[PDB]
Amino acid sequence: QCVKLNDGHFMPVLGFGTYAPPEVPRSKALEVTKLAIEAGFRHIDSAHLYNNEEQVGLAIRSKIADGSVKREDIFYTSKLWSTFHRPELVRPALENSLKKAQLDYVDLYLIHSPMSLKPIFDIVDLCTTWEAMEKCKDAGLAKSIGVSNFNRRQLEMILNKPGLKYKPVCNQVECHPYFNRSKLLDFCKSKDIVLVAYSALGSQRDKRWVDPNSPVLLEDPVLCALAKKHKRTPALIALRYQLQRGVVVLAKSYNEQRIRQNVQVFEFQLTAEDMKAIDGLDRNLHYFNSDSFASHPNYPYSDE
Ligand SMILES: NC(=O)c1ccc[n+]([C@@H]2O[C@H](COP(=O)([O-])OP(=O)(O)OC[C@H]3O[C@@H](n4cnc5c(N)ncnc54)[C@H](OP(=O)(O)O)[C@@H]3O)[C@@H](O)[C@H]2O)c1
Ligand SMILES: COc1ccc2cc([C@H](C)C(=O)O)ccc2c1
Repeated sequence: QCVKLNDGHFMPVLGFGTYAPPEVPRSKALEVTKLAIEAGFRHIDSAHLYNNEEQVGLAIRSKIADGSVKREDIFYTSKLWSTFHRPELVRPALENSLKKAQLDYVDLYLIHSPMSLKPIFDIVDLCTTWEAMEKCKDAGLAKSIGVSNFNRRQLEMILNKPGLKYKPVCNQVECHPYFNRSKLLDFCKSKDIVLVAYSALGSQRDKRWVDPNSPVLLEDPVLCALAKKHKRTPALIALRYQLQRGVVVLAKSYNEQRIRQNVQVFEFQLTAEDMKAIDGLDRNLHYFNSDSFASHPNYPYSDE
């Protein structure tokens, strides 16, 4: 199923995460995205940063051409990188992403991060950035627009902005049972903004940002015990948890069996006591925990 965004477009509640580290050959993105779509994923999440938009766009285009899906059946997201926050760079950045994927529009374009970087931090009025995002929606380059990695104060800046034309439709943020973002989620619901969860499975645990001493979400004993009870897997439990919270949930896998397993999130339900047990895991643990972000004046996790 899908969720009605606050601008009237619709978003599939489960999305495919397409990020892979640079040691994974770029042709895997084409292959796995084709698998995702065959498996039943209709929401595909990419970004300028992932250096995979040609491959992902080709995968979407390949599945339109062969007859499996229609463009308007696919919800494709891309993201504005933090070196392009200056308002005059926004539209050309988006048009670059589209030429790379060879598509006419993105369903969703997001400000990837509030932590501006020089075109080595930058200072930019993100309200100016949002104005340019708005014009990309008027132009039809993006059906919807939203933000990513914003905390409550940052989201409030946009929402309170003088003569705002469009609210962000979503805020895509790290969100999983160790960092469930309850309060931020409550804020979003009260504003008709969708929370989209990334690293819903614990992240890829990339050395560049994630301490390998951190606990592995999918080895959690409460997730394991729910997986045993439901006869599913800890991944499916963590994904189903989010849908029942009203959170749209991304799942990255580059494995043919796991990609298919993840669509089974629609085949079962957790009870109220399951949801409470999982809610009890929250431990203010964000996996991305890096000097590269932490020392930024607009670091989202300062207000915690
Ligand atoms: N906006 C942002 O700044 C931001 C930040 C991070 C991520 N994202 C987006 O969100 C996407 C997903 O999050 P992520 O990349 O952090 O990874 P994730 O969805 O948390 O997944 C982490 C690991 O779980 C494994 N997995 C998938 N299904 C599984 C299953 N059924 N059982 C066991 N393991 C399973 C995958 O490994 P295998 O490939 O070996 O299956 C994956 O590497 C990203 O790809 C990207 O699209 C955005
Ligand atoms: C909290 O500010 C962040 C945190 C994590 C991030 C992760 C990523 C990766 C490359 C991603 O998958 O998008 C990018 C930007 C991010 C900004």
